[PDB]
Amino acid sequence: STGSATTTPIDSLDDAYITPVQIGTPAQTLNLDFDTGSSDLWVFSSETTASEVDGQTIYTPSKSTTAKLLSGATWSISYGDGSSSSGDVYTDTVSVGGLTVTGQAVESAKKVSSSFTEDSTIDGLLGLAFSTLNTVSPTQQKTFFDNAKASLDSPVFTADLGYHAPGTYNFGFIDTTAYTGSITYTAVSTKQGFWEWTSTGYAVGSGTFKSTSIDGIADTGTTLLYLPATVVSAYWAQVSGAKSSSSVGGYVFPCSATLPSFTFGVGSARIVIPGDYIDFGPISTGSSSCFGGIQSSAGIGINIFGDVALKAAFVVFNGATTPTLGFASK
Ligand SMILES: NC1=NC(=O)c2ccccc21
Repeated sequence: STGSATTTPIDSLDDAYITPVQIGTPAQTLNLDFDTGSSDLWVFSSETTASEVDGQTIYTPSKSTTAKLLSGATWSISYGDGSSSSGDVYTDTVSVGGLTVTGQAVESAKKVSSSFTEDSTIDGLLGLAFSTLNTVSPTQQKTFFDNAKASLDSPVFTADLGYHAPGTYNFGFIDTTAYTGSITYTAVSTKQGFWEWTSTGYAVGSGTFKSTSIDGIADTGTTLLYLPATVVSAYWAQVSGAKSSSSVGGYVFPCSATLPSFTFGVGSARIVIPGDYIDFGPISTGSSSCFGGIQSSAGIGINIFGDVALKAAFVVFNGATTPTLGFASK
């Protein structure tokens, strides 16, 4: 089997991407944030604290003839931005782009933190990291991809995120029309539960490539590109007036600037992030200070190849027995 679904930016900045997902019988379609940095499929629901729901579409398990409460199971997750959610668990039928999994764990939110409530466009998360990170207790559950793997034509999914435009998640096949040149594959460590890999270096604009190993994760659920402080300083030094602002929480730059590109290495191959992809707009409405899309990971503990980086590429998440990642230009 295969599936193919369009993913759409939630706003004019590409702050996140939503993909429609069918849950239950008859189908209830919710717009979920596909997140290769986590491993829980959770949804706003009829069980979510009413004051914490503000415009989202909810899953109502009592209206699904295939929903079954997973007795005694609970979940609770917190994300790198400090947001969090928790609740109970159903199994139900879940379909993405024509690919169906029966008995998928659908984690129903009882509580969500303020940033989820305040974002009316995201109805939940669909985790695509390794199932070892799944938070369901006392019986850990498998991701949608893990459940689908046996049935897929090939044990892979691909992320093709757009810049200010829709893109595609495909399951079970590699669309050879969706990228240019060749896909360069690179090793993955699953030890932390992430799609963790090592970039071979970077360049700023037209500058020379610096060969240096940068360990990090491919994370579709993180908006920005978080890299070591040395790398980030080298980037922003090429933008007149750019500075790190402790009050804002990162590098800012004059909105009048034209930003340089940023290149990262995948083996001997190179992925170029155009400068425009690094502009996240005014720090507050009407400000002439703009927020940068490349930020320091120094306070995180891990480097993160988030959407800023991934949307410059066609990315293969190869879930074979020994997983690998593939990157191509597009
Ligand atoms: N992978 C993620 N990085 C985040 O900062 C985040 C927030 C909310 C959901 C998922 C994610």
